[PDB]
Amino acid sequence: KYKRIFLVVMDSVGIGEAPDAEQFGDLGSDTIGHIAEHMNGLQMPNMVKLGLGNIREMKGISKVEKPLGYYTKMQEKSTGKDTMTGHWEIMGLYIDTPFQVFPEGFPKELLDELEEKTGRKIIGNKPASGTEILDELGQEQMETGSLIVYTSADSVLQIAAHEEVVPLDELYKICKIARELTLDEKYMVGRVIARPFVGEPGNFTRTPNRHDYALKPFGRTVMNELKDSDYDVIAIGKISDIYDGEGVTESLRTKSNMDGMDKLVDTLNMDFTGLSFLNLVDFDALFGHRRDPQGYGEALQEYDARLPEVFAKLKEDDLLLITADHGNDPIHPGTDHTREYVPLLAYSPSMKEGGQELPLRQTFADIGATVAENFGVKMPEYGTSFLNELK
Ligand SMILES: [Mn+2]
Ligand SMILES: [Mn+2]
Repeated sequence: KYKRIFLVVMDSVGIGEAPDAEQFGDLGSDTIGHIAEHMNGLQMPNMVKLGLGNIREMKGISKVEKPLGYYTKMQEKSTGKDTMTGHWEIMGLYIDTPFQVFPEGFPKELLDELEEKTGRKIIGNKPASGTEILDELGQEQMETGSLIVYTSADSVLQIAAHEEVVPLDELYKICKIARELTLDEKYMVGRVIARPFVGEPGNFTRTPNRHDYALKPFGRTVMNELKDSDYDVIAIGKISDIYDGEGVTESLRTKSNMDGMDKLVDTLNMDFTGLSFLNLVDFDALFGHRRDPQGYGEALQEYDARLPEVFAKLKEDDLLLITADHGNDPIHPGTDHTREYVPLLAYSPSMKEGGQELPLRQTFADIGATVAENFGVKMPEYGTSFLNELK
């Protein structure tokens, strides 16, 4: 049916609280809706043309009589609302065990065991930017040989040490220890990150010697199946990292949302057969977690303005899928993601009559099931394809 599928995850761009939002303390959450209200009307005319307002009408986002493609929202079935859970579900899995975040730092039980296994004390133990934590604790780390352990708003455990105090190979081994300790549901972290730095007090800089220790998806994904069947799987942005490279044939790293759209355009220009899969992370990383609705709105408007060029490049046998992985409502309390429905837009220029409303997707895995059916690869255990509906 389709030679190429272009899948775009607008990271954290949720479309209103899910039925189980209360389980997470996420009642009232509405990412796009609250941004629209803050912007006094979001300017997203191209998403509107695709049918975004037909899913839900929000300030500045109204329904259209003839949407370019098909539209609906998706409900998350997996236990957690983190990025890995969302993406793993999108590609055909079901994840019972959520990844955890640590707004007050890591539990004493974990750090005590890390201290025992490394013969070093742990300092910091809080959310912080790389720069902030080095300014505060970099000197102490140097003087003592303690390990700086910190986190972000996401499911990460970061370990900073001066390269002349803890040599790279030693820091990597420490991170591997930390990775094994954090394969535990009491404190399951998405990735352990080595954060080596150099310099002197008041002038510390992190080195390009960072290493990541991620968990692989809890199952063979639709990406695995595509790769194993000799299809192209082109990962753009954080996609390769999120899946620990599983099922990825080529990875295109990006530096911003606009760079991600440039790479999407690059893949439109490529002759491939299979999947081009983009994550636009700025929404989540720069605006959602920082609870910055203005910046979030601006980012959404910048993204929307790039879309007509994508529309112009799509072929008759190309499918464009636009969705999200969870919410991250920039006016919600705290710094965590929000449990929300995610929008789904499915567009191909071969839809000569435009689109219609699809039935609500009961799991994100419906995307994976649709991709798998299209390319004739092994169907995921979870998910219901909407491929036949796109006609
Ligand atoms: Mn995410
Ligand atoms: Mn996040």
